[PDB]
Amino acid sequence: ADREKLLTESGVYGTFATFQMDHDWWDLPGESRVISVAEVKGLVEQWSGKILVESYLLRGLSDHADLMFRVHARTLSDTQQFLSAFMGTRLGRHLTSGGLLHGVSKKPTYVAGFPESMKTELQVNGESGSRPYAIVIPIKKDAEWWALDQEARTALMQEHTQAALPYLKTVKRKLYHSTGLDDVDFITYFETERLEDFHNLVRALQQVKEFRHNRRFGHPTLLGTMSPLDEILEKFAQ
Amino acid sequence: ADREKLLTESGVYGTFATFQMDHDWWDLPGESRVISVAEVKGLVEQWSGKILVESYLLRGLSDHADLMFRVHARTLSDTQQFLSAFMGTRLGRHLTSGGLLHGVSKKPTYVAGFPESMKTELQVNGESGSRPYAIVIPIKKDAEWWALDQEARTALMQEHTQAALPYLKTVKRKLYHSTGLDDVDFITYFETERLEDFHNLVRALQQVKEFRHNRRFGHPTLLGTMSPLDEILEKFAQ
Amino acid sequence: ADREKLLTESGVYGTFATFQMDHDWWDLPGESRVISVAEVKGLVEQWSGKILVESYLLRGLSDHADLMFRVHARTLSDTQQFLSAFMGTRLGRHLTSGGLLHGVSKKPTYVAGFPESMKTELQVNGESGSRPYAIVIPIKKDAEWWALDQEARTALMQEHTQAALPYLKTVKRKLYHSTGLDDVDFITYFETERLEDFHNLVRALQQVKEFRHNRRFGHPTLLGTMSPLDEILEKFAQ
Amino acid sequence: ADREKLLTESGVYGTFATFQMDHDWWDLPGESRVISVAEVKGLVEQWSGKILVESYLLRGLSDHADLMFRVHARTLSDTQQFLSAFMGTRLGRHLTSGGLLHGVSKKPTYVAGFPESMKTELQVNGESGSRPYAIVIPIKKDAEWWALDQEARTALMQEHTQAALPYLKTVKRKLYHSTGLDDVDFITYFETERLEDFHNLVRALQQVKEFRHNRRFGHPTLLGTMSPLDEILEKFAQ
Amino acid sequence: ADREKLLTESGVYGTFATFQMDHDWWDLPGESRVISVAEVKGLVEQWSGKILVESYLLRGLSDHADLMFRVHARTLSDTQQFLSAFMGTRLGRHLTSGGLLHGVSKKPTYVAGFPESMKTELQVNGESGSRPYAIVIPIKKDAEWWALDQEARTALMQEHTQAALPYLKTVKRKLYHSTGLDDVDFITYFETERLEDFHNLVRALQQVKEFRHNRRFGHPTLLGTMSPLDEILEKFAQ
Ligand code: HEM
Ligand code: HEM
Ligand code: HEM
Ligand code: HEM
Ligand code: HEM
Repeated sequence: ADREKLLTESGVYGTFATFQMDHDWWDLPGESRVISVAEVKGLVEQWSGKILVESYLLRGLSDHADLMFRVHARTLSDTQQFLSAFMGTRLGRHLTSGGLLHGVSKKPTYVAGFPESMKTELQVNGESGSRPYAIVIPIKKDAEWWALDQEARTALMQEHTQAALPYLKTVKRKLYHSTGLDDVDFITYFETERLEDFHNLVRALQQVKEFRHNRRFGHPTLLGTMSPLDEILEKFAQ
Repeated sequence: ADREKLLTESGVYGTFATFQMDHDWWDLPGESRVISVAEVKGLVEQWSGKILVESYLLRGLSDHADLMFRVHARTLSDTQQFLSAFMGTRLGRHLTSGGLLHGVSKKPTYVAGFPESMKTELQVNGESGSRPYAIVIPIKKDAEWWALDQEARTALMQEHTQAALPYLKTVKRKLYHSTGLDDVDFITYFETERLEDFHNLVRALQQVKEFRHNRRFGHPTLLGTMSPLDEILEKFAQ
Repeated sequence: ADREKLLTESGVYGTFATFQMDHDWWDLPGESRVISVAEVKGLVEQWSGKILVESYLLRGLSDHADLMFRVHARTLSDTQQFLSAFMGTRLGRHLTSGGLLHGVSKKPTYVAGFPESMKTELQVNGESGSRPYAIVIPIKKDAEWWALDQEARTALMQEHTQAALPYLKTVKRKLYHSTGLDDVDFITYFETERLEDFHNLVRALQQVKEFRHNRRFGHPTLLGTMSPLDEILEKFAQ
Repeated sequence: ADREKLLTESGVYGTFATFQMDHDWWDLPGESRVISVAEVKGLVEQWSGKILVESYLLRGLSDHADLMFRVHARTLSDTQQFLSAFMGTRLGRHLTSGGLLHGVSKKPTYVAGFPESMKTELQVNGESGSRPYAIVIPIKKDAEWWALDQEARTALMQEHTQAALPYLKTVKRKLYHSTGLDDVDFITYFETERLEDFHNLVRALQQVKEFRHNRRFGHPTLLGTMSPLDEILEKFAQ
Repeated sequence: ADREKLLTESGVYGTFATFQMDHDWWDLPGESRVISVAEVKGLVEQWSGKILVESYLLRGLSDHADLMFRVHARTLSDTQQFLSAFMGTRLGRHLTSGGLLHGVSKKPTYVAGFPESMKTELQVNGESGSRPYAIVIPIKKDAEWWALDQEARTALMQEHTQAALPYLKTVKRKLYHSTGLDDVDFITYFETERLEDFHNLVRALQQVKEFRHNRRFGHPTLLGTMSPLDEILEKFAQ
């Protein structure tokens, strides 16, 4: 349930941290790597009262990335301490850290201005499914977007939502407000069992006016498989 | 056969994975390099039930790139597992990635709106020919393209096709729909025995209105020769 | 006293130097790394008086960065000599640079044209807070900005200031004039205990007309926590 | 002798392959490096029946580049095999590729439409000179260029030529048609004993209408000295 | 005299070569590094007849840059051979390049069109100053600039000059014409004892109409201290 809180409540920080494993890790004996894995598992357990850590295998799906953590915390200083500790582990010392993005959860700004049927439909957000694919797309809006007033942006966001309606059940969505914490305005996060549905969702959105106000979209677009930390780290241990 | 199903059927994922051999590979004794080559060959055979792996010599034709795999799979999870295993082999650990792109095969979007005679012409796609050149060109369309309605895009794609007609036999083509899986919209893939024919094809298409709408075209443009994997890997065993 | 002077007076150079520890550092014997950390602490101590060095933990908050120095000096030569001496330490030898930016403090250009009530409220600048978050955002203005006359720019800066007013207490600010010393026009620096306040501040400023004139905004946006240097370097001697 | 043919006939591929030497090359004993230089010279001699290889010293004139080959071949397959063999030599194993561009020679497209006097003038193409400077400028045209009718492009290319006329004797020129083989449309190649004349030529062309149609010009602009291969390789055997 | 002629005469090539020292240079024993640094001074003296070499400490002022040479020669082949010879010293063997730019000195294009008073003012160029700061800014003009007639460009350059007149004494300047020798049109070089003056000069020039014709300005903007070589060399021997 407290996990559920971190994943759904407003005012929670989400951090996305990507890493590559060094060649000399694999040039290491599996026995020492099995110990290294236990160390990391230990550290995550240690931090489990303060933060939520979820793990994703990017190796073979995202260029120049092997591992991603999605970390939820009420204070970014907690996230900093965990990540710093993680990077100083025996395993962490052989990771080449890559990307790092942060954003905060907020109560919706526009939904209140939508038609009742659309507000009702928006109650649906993903479905049951084990070990889904996950996608992360950072976005920066253009200056023209911010110059628009709230009514105009509400209209454009209604169009966005309208195009997305066929994907409410098949794609789980989460939005993080990132401006000022790194070089992007939003971090978008998705889970799906059906990548072709996600692909179709993005194509649908490409047609809407709001999608013309993206100064930057992706770079990187991170694609991975969601799974237990143990299961991923085990692959790294063999 | 099932090879052909994977190469022709809709709903199949194609993955393009580029690699460059690190120089420290060459410090390994030749005998050790011989054994490492053998290991990759067996991994590929182990995966021969689930996925199709084809290999291309980029060395000496594409900057900063030695090897490309084109992998077809019904589930990207399988491609992930194969590439992660490959990257973990001793040969694999001495490769750096030069790119990783994915897309899905789809039934055509525009062809049904084409004249009936054009639909018939598109039944031809390449001809028999051993060890052709292969070219891969990633493409990202501009926002203006997606803003156009279906009728407009159909007419633009009819013009594209019209310009391409002389090349239907001499250049084999395949299109992958990539949006949402990486930072491009399409991966285009070609085979040809005559590069000057491919050059002339691209020149013909540069004139059509659909061309201005290519926000990104190439970067990289990958040029290689299609080859059995053993002959590529032999070079690194010398 | 003299520290407070360096931090508030005009004609003072502020330099922002970012560093990341290389891996092969962690291959050096433990007590070897304990001793190398001692060198840096004495080096920073020596240069006191001449220059002011403040340290920030970027590890786990900024991508590819562990440490940032903010250095204040009346003579940029002095900063050069310190940084070069720092980079030459055994610890320094294992660091890669993730950025180097300079700017000078100046008496305000526009404030004299603001309403008296605004001049008065700008007397507030942050509040007492230990170990705050720190954010650094480099900014390059477009050519159209410099083409505007002083009256036009004054109005735009009044609008900027108006949007920022709610945040005067909770966000400390400092501006550095950078044009000609590197590839940006300004370095902006902020401290806060409340990151969502800083986020909301930047969102407020995105709407003002002055914003569209930022040709470059961030790249990198640096986020860290203010810390004594010994606590940062400690992490590398584990 | 067929050398003259490869350098002048249509349908021939020119390839520009740039390399930078690893720093660890210098840790090798001089004796080892002497042997490795013989291996490269002999490889070029072995290939001299099939392809033409010319060598250029870029060290000290082009950033991040020591050596360039210009290779002419009837098929790129032969060039691929040569360059792959070259990269497999003892010396080649220590080189990092800094560029690889290909294009074909073609009979002129526009010259037939020029005045008779211009046609006659164009028969002059450089003059005798030992060890000239060489410059390679890759060029990509904008979409607007390809949208222009042939008559319009002819007029633009006549203006280009008109501006270049003063330089026919002091600057040798060669054009390669590259579209589809890499990320550029043209590779331009020049030889001159007088770099100020080449500078002044490019300045003359910057004013012509055809200039604005360059989406990309240079990046890199390669500057080198043409030299016997043995003289370039001697530097590395020191 | 000979020095002064190279620094003042037309038709002289100026080369700007930037270098960054490898990390593993410090893994080397102190005495090994002591000998290494000794042979560089003798090389410069060897070349004292043909070329002028001046040295600048970039370490701690310019990102990813330790040393710059400004080299003047009447033949760029000479500079090549010096820099090639330099990069093949035990010290040079450990240098990675961070930039290489060339340009030629020319008699002014526009000054003859200025008012006689402005012509007289331009006779002033800086003042004798020991160990000044040095700044290097590469510039590329847009196509629109080259499309303007001579009369129009003269007016724009008079405006440039007018804005710069207050800085004639405190900022020394030199202009190199670079087009065709690398990817920029101009190299600008400045010496000053007073960085805030230089900063203020660039600010004045940002306002003039000629400024919005700079397609590229900086990237990199190099900042350094002009220094005897021994003073830079010494730091690498610690
Ligand atoms: C079924 C899937 C989706 C649904 C139902 C959906 C719906 C919404 C809704 C209702 C909002 C407004 C939230 C608010 O009021 O504060 C929103 C914001 C946003 N969405 Fe989506 N979306 C989906 C998929 C996507 C995708 C695939 C992207 C891009 C990859 C995306 C990008 C964004 C961005 C950048 C914002 C923030 C815009 C702003 O607040 O200024 N969405 N979305
Ligand atoms: C014989 C050569 C070619 C033929 C016959 C051809 C034909 C076609 C056809 C019929 C379509 C529409 C598919 C649909 O309805 O979904 C298409 C799409 C496409 N073609 Fe080609 N093409 C050829 C060569 C090329 C080349 C050389 C390129 C670029 C290097 C290219 C780029 C594309 C792209 C990016 C699309 C997707 C456009 C979109 O759906 O928005 N094609 N092509
Ligand atoms: C409490 C928050 C802030 C206040 C009170 C504030 C106020 C001001 C004032 C009064 C000036 C004009 C200084 C002068 O007259 O020379 C100024 C300049 C500037 N501010 Fe802010 N600002 C705040 C936050 C921010 C933020 C968050 C950013 C961007 C990340 C920013 C960017 C700038 C820049 C680039 C300038 C220089 C503009 C120019 O001189 O052309 N400010 N600010
Ligand atoms: C003595 C010097 C030069 C002469 C006589 C010259 C002449 C020509 C001629 C006659 C053509 C047309 C060939 C054809 O009909 O197919 C051409 C093409 C071209 N030239 Fe030059 N040129 C010179 C220098 C340059 C320079 C310095 C550059 C750029 C660095 C350049 C860039 C190009 C390009 C990109 C084309 C191909 C344009 C196209 O076919 O669309 N040329 N030149
Ligand atoms: C006291 C300082 C300066 C003075 C007196 C000055 C004056 C001049 C003059 C008279 C010319 C014309 C040369 C000719 O006729 O060929 C010129 C050209 C040029 N100046 Fe400056 N300048 C100063 C500072 C700067 C600065 C700070 C920059 C840029 C960072 C700069 C950039 C240039 C450029 C790029 C040109 C060549 C423009 C062209 O010929 O198209 N100058 N400058």
